[PDB]
Amino acid sequence: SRRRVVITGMGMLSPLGLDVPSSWEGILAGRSGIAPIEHMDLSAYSTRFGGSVKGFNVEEYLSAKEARKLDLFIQYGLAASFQAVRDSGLEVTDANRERIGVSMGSGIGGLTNIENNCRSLFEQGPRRISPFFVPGSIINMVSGFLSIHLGLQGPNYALTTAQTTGTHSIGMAARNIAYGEADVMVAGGSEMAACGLGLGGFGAARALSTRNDEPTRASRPWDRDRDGFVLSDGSGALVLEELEHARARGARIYAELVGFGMSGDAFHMTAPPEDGAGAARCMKNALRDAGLDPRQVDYINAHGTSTPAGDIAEIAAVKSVFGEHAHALSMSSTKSMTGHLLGAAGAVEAIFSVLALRDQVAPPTINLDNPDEGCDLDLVAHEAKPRKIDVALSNSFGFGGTNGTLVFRRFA
Amino acid sequence: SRRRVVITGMGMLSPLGLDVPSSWEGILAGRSGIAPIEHMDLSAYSTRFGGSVKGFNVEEYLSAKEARKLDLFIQYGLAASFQAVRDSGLEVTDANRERIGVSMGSGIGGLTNIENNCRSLFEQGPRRISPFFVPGSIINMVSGFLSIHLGLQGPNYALTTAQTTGTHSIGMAARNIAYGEADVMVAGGSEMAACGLGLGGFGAARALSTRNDEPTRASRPWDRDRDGFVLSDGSGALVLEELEHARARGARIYAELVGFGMSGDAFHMTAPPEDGAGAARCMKNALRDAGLDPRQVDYINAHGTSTPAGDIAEIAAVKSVFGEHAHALSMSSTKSMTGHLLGAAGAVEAIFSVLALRDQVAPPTINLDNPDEGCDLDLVAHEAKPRKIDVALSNSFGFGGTNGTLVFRRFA
Ligand SMILES: NC(=O)c1ccc(NC(=O)[C@@H]2CCCO2)cc1
Ligand SMILES: NC(=O)c1ccc(NC(=O)[C@@H]2CCCO2)cc1
Repeated sequence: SRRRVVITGMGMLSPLGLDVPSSWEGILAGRSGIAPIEHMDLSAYSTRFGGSVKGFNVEEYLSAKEARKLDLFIQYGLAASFQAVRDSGLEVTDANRERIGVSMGSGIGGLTNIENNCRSLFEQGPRRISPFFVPGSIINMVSGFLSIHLGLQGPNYALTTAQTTGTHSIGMAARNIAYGEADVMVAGGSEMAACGLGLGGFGAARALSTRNDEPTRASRPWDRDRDGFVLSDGSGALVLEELEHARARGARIYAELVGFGMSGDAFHMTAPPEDGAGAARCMKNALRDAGLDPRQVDYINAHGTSTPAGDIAEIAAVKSVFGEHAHALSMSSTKSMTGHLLGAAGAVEAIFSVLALRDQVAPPTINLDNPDEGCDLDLVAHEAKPRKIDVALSNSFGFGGTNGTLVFRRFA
Repeated sequence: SRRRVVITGMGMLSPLGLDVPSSWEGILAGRSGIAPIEHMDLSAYSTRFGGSVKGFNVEEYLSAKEARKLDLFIQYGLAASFQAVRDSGLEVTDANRERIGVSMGSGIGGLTNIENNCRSLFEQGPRRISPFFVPGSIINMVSGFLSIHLGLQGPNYALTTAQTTGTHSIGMAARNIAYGEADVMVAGGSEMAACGLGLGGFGAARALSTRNDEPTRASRPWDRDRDGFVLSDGSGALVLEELEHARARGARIYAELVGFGMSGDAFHMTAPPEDGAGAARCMKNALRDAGLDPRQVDYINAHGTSTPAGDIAEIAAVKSVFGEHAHALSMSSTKSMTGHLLGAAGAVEAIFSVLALRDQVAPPTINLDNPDEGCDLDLVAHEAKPRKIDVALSNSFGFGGTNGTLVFRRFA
C-alpha cells in the first residue's frame, strides 16, 4: 500500500552556480546566469547567448580518464547526482543496494558529442568515430554510470519527455518508492544542448529570444516584450526516500513529495493550447493525488519559459484550477534568471520549490517590467517575497503536449 | 491491491515484415531479415549489413507533409502504435480519453535526422536547419504525435534505456494501469540507427558482427563462432488494458501481463557480468511480481544478442534462477532472425512472447550450429518447437547494466 516519499538530498549545476546553495543565493538575489556563449563561434546564429555552467570542474567528481568518454550532459548529471547522494548522508551497503535506484533523464542528450562525431564521420570517415560514441552519448548513461560507481542495483532507467523530463523523472521515481519497488531513488535531469545543432535547431523554429545586445534581460516571463526562451545548461538531482526509511536512519528531511500529476494536451507538436486546458488537467490530477484543497497552494514555480503563448497558457491554467485563490498564491518563473534548462528545468525547479518551503520565500520573476494582458496574478516581480509557504507546486510542459506537476509540502 | 493488465492490440515493423502477422510468419519459418544495407555507401565501414524495414509506406499512416517533419524512428513508432490501436478495436471518446496514455521509447532516437542536419550545418551554416529539426528528432514525439493524432490525454511519456527501452516501456505502462493512473496504455519502442553514426559508432566499439560475406549467418546467439550483434530497425507497440475495461467492451485478449522486473547490474557501461547476476535478480523480481514459482515458466524470449559475453551471461542467469527446471523450459533468441532492434528489441520480442502463448510454439534460434561451452539448454536450435506454453518471459539487458523482464501468461 502507498508509502510516503521525502527529499533527503539535492544536487545542482546551473547558470547561477556549481551547487545548490550558490545557485539558490543567486535565485534569491535576482541574479541572471545568462551571458554571450564563449565555447563556440555563434556569429552566423540569430541567438548568441544562453545560460552556461561557468567553471565546471569535472575532476571534482571523475577521473579525466572516465570524463573524456562522456558528453557534458552526462558529466553534469553525475555531478548533480554525486552532490545529492553526499547531501543525503545515505550509506550504500550490500543490505540496501538492491533497494536504491536511479532515474536521471535528458530532453535531447548528447547533442555536442553527436555533432563532434558527425564532424569526424564527414571530414575523416567512420574509423575516426570514438569507440565511446554510443555509451558516451545516450540518455540512460547518467543512470548507468551512477549505478556502476555507487553500486546501485535498484530500478535503473531514464525518461526523455523534452522540457518535462526533470518533473516526470522525479514524479515516477516517487511512484517507484510509493509502491514498494525501491526505498531510495536518485532522480532528476541534465541537459547541455548549447551546440550548433541546439542553438541552430531552436533558432530555425524561431523559439529563442534574439535579445543578443542585452542577454540578462532576454528571459522575461509574462512581460509584454518577451520574444522566446533562453537556452540553458545544467542538472538537478534529488534523493527521494521512503519516509520510515529516512526516519529509521535519522535523515535530514527537506520536504515531503505529496503529489504528482501528468496529462497530455493532445493539441500540437510544439504549441501549448491558449486556454492551458492540459496544464489545468495536470495540476488538478496532482492536487487530488496530494489530497489537497487547491486553496492550500501557497507557491507555484511556473514553467514560465518567456514564450508569448506558453506564459499566457499558464496564467489561464492557474486561474482555471485555483479560481479566486489564484490571486492569493505567489507564482514565479526562476527561468527569468536561469533560462530554460529543458530536460533539467523540472529538476532544478523542484529543488527551488523545496528551498522555497525551507526558507519561506518566493523567488522573483526578474525582468517583469510590464506584465502582459491578463498576467495580473502575484508573479513576484523583480524581488524575492518572504511569505508563508506550506505547499509548493512545480509545473513543466513540453513538446508533444506532455505536462507534469509536482506537489511538495513542509515536513514536521 | 492491484488491477490486472491484458494485451488487446499489437503492431510492428520489423526486418521480417510490415505488420505482426507477416513478421510472425517469418519467425516461425526461421527466415532471416538481415541483408547488406542499400542506398548508403558502406565501403569504409567494417559492417555493411543489418535488418532494414523493407517497403515501409508512411503515407498509409500520415500525409507526406506531416511525415517530412519526423525522423524515421518516429514514423516507425507511429506505424506500430496506429496498428496496435486499430488491432485493439478501442473507441476513444470524451468519456475515456483522459484514461488512455502512451509510452513509446527509443534507445538512440533521431540519429538519421541529426546526421542529415550536420551536413547542412557544416556546409551551409545554421540557416538551412529545418524548423522541425528538434520536435521531429526528440524521442518523446512518438508519444506526442500519437496523443495529438488520436486525442489521447492520459499519461504521456517516453523511456530511453538503450537496448532495454521496449521492455521498460511496456512494464512501466502496465504499472500505470495496475495502480489506476490509466485504463489503457500504448507502449513499446522504435529505432532506426542504420546511419554512419550508428553503424560507425557500434563499429568503433567492435560490438557488431563483421560477417559481411554471409549476413544471414551473422546473428548466431550461443553459437561458438558468433562475433557480435546485428544492427536492426523497426518498432513494436502493444495496447495494454485493465482487465474489466477489456471484458466490458468485448475486447479480444491475447494474453495477460502478470509480472515486470527491473534491476541494475551496477557492473560495466557496456558488458554484463559473466555470471549474469543482474539478469538473475531481474527475472526473480519479475516472477515475485507475478506471484509465480520459477518452475511455472515454459518459454523465455532471451535477449540473446550474439555477443560473446551477453549470450553466456543469460545461460548462467537462467540456470541460477531455474535450477532443475532450466532444461524443461525452452529459451530462444528471435534476434537470430530479426537482429538487434535496440530500444525496439523489447517491444517486438514482447509481441513474439505473446504470439508464442497464442500459438503454443517456441520460435527457433536459427544459426545455432555449434552451441558454445555450457550452452546446453533447450535453445530451440534451427526450427520452431510446438510445445505447451502457459507462462512466457521476455528479457532485455542494455548499456548501463539496465535489465528488464516481462512475464506473460495465457488468459482464459
Ligand atoms: N565521491 C563522491 O561521491 C562525490 C560527492 C560529492 C562531490 N562534490 C560535491 O558535493 C560538491 C563539490 C563542491 C560543493 O559540493 C564530489 C564527489
Ligand atoms: N479536496 C480534498 O480535500 C481531497 C482530499 C482527499 C483526496 N484524495 C486522497 O487523499 C486520495 C489520495 C489519492 C486519491 O485519493 C482528494 C481531495
